[PDB]
Amino acid sequence: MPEESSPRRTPQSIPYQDLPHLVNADGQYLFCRYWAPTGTPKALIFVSHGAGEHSGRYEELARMLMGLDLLVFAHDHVGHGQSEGERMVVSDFHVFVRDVLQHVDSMQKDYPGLPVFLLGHSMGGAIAILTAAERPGHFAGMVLISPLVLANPESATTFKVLAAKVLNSVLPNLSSGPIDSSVLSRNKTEVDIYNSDPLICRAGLKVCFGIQLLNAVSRVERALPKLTVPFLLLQGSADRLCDSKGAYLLMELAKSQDKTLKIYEGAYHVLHKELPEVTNSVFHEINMWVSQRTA
Ligand SMILES: O=C(c1ccco1)N1CCN([C@@H]2CC(=O)N(c3ccc(-c4ccc(F)cc4)cc3)C2)CC1
Repeated sequence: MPEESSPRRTPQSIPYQDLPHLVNADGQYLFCRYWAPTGTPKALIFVSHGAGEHSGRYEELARMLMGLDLLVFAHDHVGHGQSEGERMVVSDFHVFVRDVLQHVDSMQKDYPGLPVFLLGHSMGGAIAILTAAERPGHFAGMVLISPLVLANPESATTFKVLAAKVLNSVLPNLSSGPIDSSVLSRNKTEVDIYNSDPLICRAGLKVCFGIQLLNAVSRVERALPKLTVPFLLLQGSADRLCDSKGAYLLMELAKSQDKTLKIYEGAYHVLHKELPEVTNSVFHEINMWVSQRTA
C-alpha cells in the first residue's frame, strides 16, 4: 500500500497544512494572510511587500484597512518569508505579477461583485503597477508607498556593472552588498526591529535577482503610458533606493484621471516605518484616500 509523503513545510519547518496558503502555477506554496471585517466588506485590497521582506511587516497598515471594512489579503512572494523558493531568486519578475493575479482571481471568486485595490511598497509597488497595467480597468485603485519606478542612479550603475559579468559569463554565486537598512528609515527603532526579524533576508542581492529588478524598472517604464487605475503615490524626498524622480515620472506619464502625489520632505525610503510624524501621516492619508473611494 502506497503512503502519502511527509507534509510540505515552510523554509522555517511549519507544515503548510497548518497555515493559510496557495499553490502557484509552478507548484510552489505561498504563505497567505487575511484580515477580514466582522460585517460584509466594502472592497478587497491586496498588500504587496518588497524585496527581502514579507507580508507580516504590514500588520498595522492591514489592521487599519480592515477597520475601514475592507477585506485585506496578502501572500509572501516566491523566495520570501514563509513561502517556498530559493531565497531572493525569481526565474522572471513576471512570476510575482502572475502570483498576485492568481490570488486576486481566487479571492474575487469567493467574494464576487467587490471592487479590488492594490497596495505596494518599493519592489511590491513595481509589482502593483505591473499587475494593474496587465488588467486595465479591473482594479478600483492602487496605493503606492515609494514604488520602484526609477532606481537610485548609484545602485542602478552598480547592478548594470555586475550584470555585465553574469549576462556574458557563467557566475552563479555573484552578488552585491546587502540591503543597508540604516539609510532606509530615520526611525532607529524601526531599523532595529527590521534587523531583528528572522523572516527578513539579510544576504547580499544576487546579481540574477538584481537583473530581475532592473527588468522590473524597464517594464514599469513601458507600463506607465498604459496606466489608467486611480492611485495615491507617497514618496520621501531623501529616498536612497527608489529615486524620488521616479515618483514625479509616474505622475507625469500615467494616463490615470485620478492621481495624487504626497512628498514627505526629508523622509527616507520606508515611509510606513519612518518617524512617527511621517508614519502617522502615511496611515491617515491612505485611510482618507481609500475611505473616499469605498462605500
Ligand atoms: O521595513 C523596512 C525597514 C524598516 C527600517 C529600515 O528598513 N524595509 C527595508 C527596505 N525594504 C525595501 C523593499 C524593497 O523592494 N527593497 C529594494 C528595492 C529596490 C532595490 C534595488 C536595488 C538595486 C537596483 F539596481 C534596483 C533596485 C533593492 C531593494 C528594499 C522594505 C522593508
